[PDB]
Amino acid sequence: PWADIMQGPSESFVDFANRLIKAVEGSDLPPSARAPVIIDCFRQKSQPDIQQLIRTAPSTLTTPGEIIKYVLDRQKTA
Amino acid sequence: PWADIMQGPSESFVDFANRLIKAVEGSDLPPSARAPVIIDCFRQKSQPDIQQLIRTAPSTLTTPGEIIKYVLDRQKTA
Amino acid sequence: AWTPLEPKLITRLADTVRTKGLRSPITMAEVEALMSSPLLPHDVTNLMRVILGPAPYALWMDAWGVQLQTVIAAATRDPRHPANGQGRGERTNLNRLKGLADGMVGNPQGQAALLRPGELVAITASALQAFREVARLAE
Amino acid sequence: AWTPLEPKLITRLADTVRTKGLRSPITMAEVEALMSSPLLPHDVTNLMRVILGPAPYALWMDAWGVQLQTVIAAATRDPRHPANGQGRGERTNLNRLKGLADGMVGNPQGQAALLRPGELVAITASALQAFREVARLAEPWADIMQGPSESFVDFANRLIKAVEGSDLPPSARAPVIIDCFRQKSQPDIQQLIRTAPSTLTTPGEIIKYVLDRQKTA
Amino acid sequence: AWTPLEPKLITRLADTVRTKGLRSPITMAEVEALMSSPLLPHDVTNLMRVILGPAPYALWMDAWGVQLQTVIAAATRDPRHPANGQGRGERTNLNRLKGLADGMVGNPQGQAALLRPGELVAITASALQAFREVARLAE
Amino acid sequence: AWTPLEPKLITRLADTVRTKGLRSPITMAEVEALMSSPLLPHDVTNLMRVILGPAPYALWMDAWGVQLQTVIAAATRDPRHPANGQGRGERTNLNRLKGLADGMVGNPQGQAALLRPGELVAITASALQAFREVARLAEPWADIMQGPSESFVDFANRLIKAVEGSDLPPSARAPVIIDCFRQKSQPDIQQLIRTAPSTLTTPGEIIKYVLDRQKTA
Amino acid sequence: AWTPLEPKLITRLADTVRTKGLRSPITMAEVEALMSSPLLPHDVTNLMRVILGPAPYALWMDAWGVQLQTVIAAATRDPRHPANGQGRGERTNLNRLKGLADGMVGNPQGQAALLRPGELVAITASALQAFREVARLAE
Amino acid sequence: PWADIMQGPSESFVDFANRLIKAVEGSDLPPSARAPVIIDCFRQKSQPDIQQLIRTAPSTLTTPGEIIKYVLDRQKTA
Amino acid sequence: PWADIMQGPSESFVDFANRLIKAVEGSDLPPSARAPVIIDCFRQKSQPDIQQLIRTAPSTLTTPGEIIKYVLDRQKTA
Amino acid sequence: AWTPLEPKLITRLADTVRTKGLRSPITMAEVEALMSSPLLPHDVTNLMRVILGPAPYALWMDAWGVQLQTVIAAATRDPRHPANGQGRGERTNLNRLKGLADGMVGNPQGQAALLRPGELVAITASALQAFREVARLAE
Repeated sequence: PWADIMQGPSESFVDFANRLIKAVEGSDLPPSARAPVIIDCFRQKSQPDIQQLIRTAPSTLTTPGEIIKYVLDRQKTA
Repeated sequence: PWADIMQGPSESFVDFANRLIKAVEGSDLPPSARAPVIIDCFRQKSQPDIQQLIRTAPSTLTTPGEIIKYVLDRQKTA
Repeated sequence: AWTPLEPKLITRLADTVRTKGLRSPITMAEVEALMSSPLLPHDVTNLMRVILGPAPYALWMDAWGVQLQTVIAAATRDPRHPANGQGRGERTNLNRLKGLADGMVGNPQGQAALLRPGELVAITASALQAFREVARLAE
Repeated sequence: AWTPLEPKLITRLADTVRTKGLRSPITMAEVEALMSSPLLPHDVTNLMRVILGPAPYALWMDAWGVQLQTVIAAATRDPRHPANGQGRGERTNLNRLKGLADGMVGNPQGQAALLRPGELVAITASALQAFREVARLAEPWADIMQGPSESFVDFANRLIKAVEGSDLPPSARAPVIIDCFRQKSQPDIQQLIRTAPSTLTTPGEIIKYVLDRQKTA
Repeated sequence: AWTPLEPKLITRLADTVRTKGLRSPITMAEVEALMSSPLLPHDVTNLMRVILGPAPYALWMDAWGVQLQTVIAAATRDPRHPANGQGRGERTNLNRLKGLADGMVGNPQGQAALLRPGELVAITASALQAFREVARLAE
Repeated sequence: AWTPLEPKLITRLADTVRTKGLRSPITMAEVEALMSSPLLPHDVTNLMRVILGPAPYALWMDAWGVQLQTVIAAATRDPRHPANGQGRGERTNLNRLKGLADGMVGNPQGQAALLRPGELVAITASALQAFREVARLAEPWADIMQGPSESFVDFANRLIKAVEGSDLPPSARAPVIIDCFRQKSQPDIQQLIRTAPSTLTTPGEIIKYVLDRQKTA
Repeated sequence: AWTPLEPKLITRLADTVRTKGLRSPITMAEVEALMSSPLLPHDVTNLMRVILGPAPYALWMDAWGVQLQTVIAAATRDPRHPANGQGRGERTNLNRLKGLADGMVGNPQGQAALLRPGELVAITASALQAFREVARLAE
Repeated sequence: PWADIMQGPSESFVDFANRLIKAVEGSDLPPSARAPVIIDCFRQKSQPDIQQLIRTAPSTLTTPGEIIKYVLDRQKTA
Repeated sequence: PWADIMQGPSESFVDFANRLIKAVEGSDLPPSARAPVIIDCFRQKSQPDIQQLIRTAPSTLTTPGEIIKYVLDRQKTA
Repeated sequence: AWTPLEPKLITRLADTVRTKGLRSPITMAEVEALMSSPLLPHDVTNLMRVILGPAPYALWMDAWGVQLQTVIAAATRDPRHPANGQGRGERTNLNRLKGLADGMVGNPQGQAALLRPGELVAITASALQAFREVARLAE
């Protein structure tokens, strides 16, 4: 179930994005509703450090690929 | 007095913008000096979280309405 | 002939926006009610000046301009716009939509004289969409 | 006539990407191999759908679009593009490159019918460059030190790997590798390189010199 | 037309180099096998990038450059090189041998277009000798 | 007619070299100042004899000879050198450049008589380049870390100093400074730079960003 | 003919910057004093190299580049720039402003030869504004 | 006296070279005998680490400047 | 036997060169194969100090006499 | 007519070199003694073959060649060399000095026939200087 996917405390972001995109594209949603759902799940899941990282984006991110690129650039190396 | 207006620690941004625009437009400034003053007061008042949010704007904001829209988009939901 | 909206209705709508907010369905219904007859740019501009605060009014001016620009792009993409005419001399500029054209600045009577009904309904729909955007943005 | 790529080769390439990763030179060689004949947008799209995960696939779609847009800018900057024609009626739109044009959406046969060979090779080169970008993006040289017990060839291997697989320009790798050999590589080898009667101006020469005169232990 | 080497053969050769080493006669035989047809600079460069580690790859780049320079000295010492031509306009520069010349950088198709068969066999023999040197040097 | 340089200016320049060193930008500016008018070999030779110590003077003689030899190679490679003439009888030998030719040894008046203005400016530029080489030679960036208690502007100053006063090419300093800001500069600032919503592509921009968002303490 | 600035004045200005700082009005007055005659890119570059530390010098190079780019945008926005000419062959590129053009790199004499007085005064004003920005930024 | 000059255990090489060249050029030797004496004093003074560094020179150094350059290149940083 | 000749730990280099050249010239090799063999025996015999001394030769030594001269110049006096 | 040196004197000189060494003043005096009459290349070559060991003999061949080359450079720098003649047909090549010219290889009689006395004294002085160099180099 896509709506139950959370980014674990120790999980990296690319694994979380892979799992989420997999569960959203392999589901019962229409094809035209996958990108907005993936974006809004990146924003509300993806534990509050990345949540604030996406929130304070000086540019407007309108695509899952752009969000992934931005987060991978500005992520907290740890 | 417009130059004494600060965004309180607990005040929202739309209330601060309303108060500031009110005090600037209902003052003794010429009509052609209100927009630059409102912008530069958004930048220097509006406590340092929003200050840094406006500073790191990938686009150049040249209007109080555009600054308000940008800040409302990327503000820290709390 | 131009007839202004009742200040009683405008006061009631302003208090509705003040208590219920911008996004409540009752507020949008009231706005749709006061957005029934095609309004002149003067009417909608003063209405939003009265019912909205300063910062929402700035946001609404921005959004209204953007929506009117989209309308004018669609108009130059189709010469059969109810605001346009058949010849090139009836093409509608943004100065005529925002009420900035010659013979219209500050004068609602002249505004009502030169404007087309298609112009009025396009301006009205644009203002309604801009209000929706700003309401979704403010809260 | 359109012929699909073998699912056996695609399965082997997918497992290669799964075990070796996106950035290994063997993986890039395999991709270059399966990128030999000019592919139709359908082929490359399905190939990247199968071999890449969901998030790398999104990144790759983005990068492919950007590279195709650069190609179309160069095409409108030169009417002699092998994808273009001489008249204005042969100008190639991005709907025709991404396979979105009329008579192409979802149909590989019609795609192969209307597309030009120059179009195919441009799409293919764009997809290869996008794959390179995403591979460099999906997965630090200045933090590499030679351990107290580590040999010198292992340290050199690790350092050259991290420097060549990084964001430096190609013309800045050799000087950085040399200056990292000189300042890292614990003070015995530091003094060994410092007191070199000859001037060493290449990482290979430094490696050879150090391997010759190293303290056998 | 350029055809790439099979990644299956390259993977098998890489594992051979990984288990047997660089200097075993079986490894040199396998390299001679995959060095049968004249390869373009792109092919040999990617092959050595994949089968060799980082430090042996640096050593091999050095040795390949030195051997190609010896070849170019012999070429300027004899205008009848199978890479050269009769006139001075066909003289082969190191940018054309290393694949750095115009129309070749990063493009294997254009590479295969402009290169001569004598150029290809000279590059291939140079790369083989450089591999032998590096293998004798690494262990 | 030959006029000597003021011993007062020479004494001030010698004390400048004594206190600031050979490589300070103020010292190079002062040398450029006293290198304004084209000097005769006698002038430059005595100047370097006075301002430089014995060992730097030996190094400078070597470097000056090498640079003059490069100049003479370029001169025999082009008969239109401002030191050369059109016929072969005006070709300039190194004895004429170093002041060793006939009628010049030890005599500055005869020197000024026979020398060309192009000869003088070539000698002067050669001497300046030789001084630069010796200064860079007479007196490590990859070992610089930001101390636990050190501020960021001090660390940036130290790092930029050590990177610009090193053996790197000019086109490799900015990327190295950036990548050293990112990997040095203890993990608080490392994470501050990592989580930059904008892409910082210049040391000045990185410094400005860090100074804005730094943890006041 | 190019004449260098006195190292005595430069030493005094450097010590002024060292004791008073970058932002004191006396320091800005001294800089305006040494910024009186139009300087060549070589002069200003060496001056800022000597008086400023490493990090302020990096900041100043950045700011100077940005201000020169604004100047070149204004120059392409007006063909009557005192640095420009009337025809298109006198358009001034940033390589000519920063001293990077052909015949100027490292040579102040050739620099002074090819540069225009309008070029010199524009470079000087740009450098002064950049110094002001960096001084306001450093402290 | 030039023939009594030794490189101290803690002294750098450029200071030793400066002192030696000073004492040799400011002495009673003929001008044509200074360079060979400076070279042979670099070789026999200049404590045995630099002595061995000069001894094992793959090239032949025939000038004090060349010896100084070589030693400065290959010296033991400490 | 020439291929069994090593430079002893205490032996000087001229004695080793004499012994090696004697054994190589008084052997069954062709006359055109003596110089390369003598050179390659200087390089691989002649205990690792002189081996490294010959290896790090800035010039290319292509004759036994030149190698002998170079080694005698730059040898470690002991 | 060529007369060989006494093997008794050569044996005594060889034992002198064996006991006293190459650099003793008595050894140099003895060499000067046996270097009194101008010797043919054959004589000096065999003398150095007998008195010197293998490695000093190689060094001496090198040094003798270098000194003879300096002599031939001075000879082409002055057409009045006692080895040269006035016309260009008497110019002395190194094959004639080292005894490698035609009619001289291995034959001392023909050597003595074609050689000039200036040639002989130049060869002798060159050999003496080469012996001095090698003696200073060996120990």
